[PDB]
Amino acid sequence: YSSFQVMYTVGYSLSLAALLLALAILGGLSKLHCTANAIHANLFLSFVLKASAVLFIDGLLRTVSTWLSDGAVAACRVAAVFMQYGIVANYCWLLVEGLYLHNLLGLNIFEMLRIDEGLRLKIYKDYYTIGIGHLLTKSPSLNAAKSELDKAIGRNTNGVITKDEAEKLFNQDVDAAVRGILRNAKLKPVYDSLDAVRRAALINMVFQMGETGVAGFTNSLRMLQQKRWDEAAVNLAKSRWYNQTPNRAKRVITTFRTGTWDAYPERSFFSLYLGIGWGAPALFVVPWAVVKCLFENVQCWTNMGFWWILRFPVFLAILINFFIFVRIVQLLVAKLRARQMHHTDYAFRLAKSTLTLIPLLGVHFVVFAFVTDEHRSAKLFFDLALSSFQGLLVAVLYCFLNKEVQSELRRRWHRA
Ligand SMILES: COc1ccc2cc(-c3cc(-c4cc(Cl)cc(Cl)c4)nn3[C@@H](C)c3ccc(C(=O)NCCC(=O)O)cc3)ccc2c1
Ligand SMILES: CCCCCCCC/C=C\CCCCCCCC(=O)O
Ligand SMILES: CCCCCCCC/C=C\CCCCCCCC(=O)O
Ligand SMILES: CCCCCCCC/C=C\CCCCCCCC(=O)O
Repeated sequence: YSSFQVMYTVGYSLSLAALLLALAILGGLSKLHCTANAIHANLFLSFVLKASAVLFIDGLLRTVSTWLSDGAVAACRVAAVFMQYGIVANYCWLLVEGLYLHNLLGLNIFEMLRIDEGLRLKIYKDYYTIGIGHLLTKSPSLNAAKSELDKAIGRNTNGVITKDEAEKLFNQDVDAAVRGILRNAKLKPVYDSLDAVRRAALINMVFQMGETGVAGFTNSLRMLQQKRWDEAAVNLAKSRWYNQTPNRAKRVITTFRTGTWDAYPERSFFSLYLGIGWGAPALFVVPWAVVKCLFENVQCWTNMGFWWILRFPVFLAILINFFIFVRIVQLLVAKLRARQMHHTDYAFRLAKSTLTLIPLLGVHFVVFAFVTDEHRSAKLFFDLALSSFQGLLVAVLYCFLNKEVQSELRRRWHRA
């Protein structure tokens, strides 16, 4: 146990140093402020909580529990709760990581317009409109709109259509928008000198206000053509288009400003991530801390530390992760086959870390769960020794090896 104690001490302390360093890096570099890095930071924090609790409990008990004093039992129990909380939070944030990557892979111009326009199988005022944001006519007459709809679909729809017909209209409208940009003299050079995400951001506006409607922001076009994203964002915020549809304009403007899909899907969607990563563990850990304090309030509530009963929420988090994992793979090979992306892409590089971490941590937890119930000490010491380094592994995979992080570090180094 002496060697085992030394090994997990080195593992958790090294993990803690690396995690605090990674947190200082993500927090201190403003250009790295994306949703993915906020998720990584919260994951880092959960491991920081775990490692801090482990090192503290270890200092209090192994540097016994039958005769602990009033302050000792208190600090020890608080540390035990924080340890359990950190352990469940690890897997819940790995789950959030899988969710974010999965949603990121599904994002494109199609999904973006699909979020900003929705899908209405019946005609509605936006001007009469149906399907996914498809204009019918600006004429007040309802029959005049229904006529254009029935003519466009080639049948008596009576103002009601199917989803297949709607998306069929959708693909055409996207094609027409892109051709409208390419034919335009004042829009094409701007579109050519743009990354795929911002190109989609321009196509959004063309899909909403037509070709000439976006052509009318030439003073705002030259700015993003000059890569002055900030002032372009401000001037776009000043525009009448912002006053008419602020909620959509914010997402598009931030898509121009950040060059990321972070605006999508929706604002405060991150609160769900917070609820899963921090709240969900609280839902299971708090009541069981209550049961511990009420009925098993002995020693330090000290399975090698982790509470037995808490397996199952983690199991749940792992189970869901499995289905996410599979889906992600299916998207990846799809995007690679269609050449919609390649290995230098951010989604792929994120997948390199997340798709290793999910099976690694999941299989490790399942193995731990089976071994702890065998009533085996060798397998426990080995797996826990290696598991102590997991915070270091996460910090390395999500931060230190990250291309944007290293690029920013090289840039700040080169500026000097
Ligand atoms: C697309 O699907 C997937 C899924 C899993 C994948 C897993 C690996 C892989 C190969 C190896 C390995 C290990 C040894 Cl000892 C020797 C040799 Cl020769 C190779 N490690 N790993 C993992 C451990 C890994 C390595 C780097 C990064 C990274 O660089 N992240 C940061 C990227 C960034 O942000 O720029 C993240 C994981 C590679 C592609 C993958 C692709
Ligand atoms: C018990 C301690 C652990 C619980 C602490 C939880 C408190 C919230 C912590 C971090 C909040 C992170 C919010 C960051 C928003 C960034 C959004 C973005 O960049 O897209
Ligand atoms: C300081 C870097 C910036 C990031 C801030 C993250 C918030 C820090 C949260 C907890 C810090 C505790 C780490 C030290 C624990 C030591 C445990 C021990 O000495 O036994
Ligand atoms: C007792 C509760 C058990 C819960 C089990 C959960 C099983 C399903 C969990 C996650 C499923 C997510 C699959 C994502 C498919 C998205 C489709 C797409 O990518 O377009």
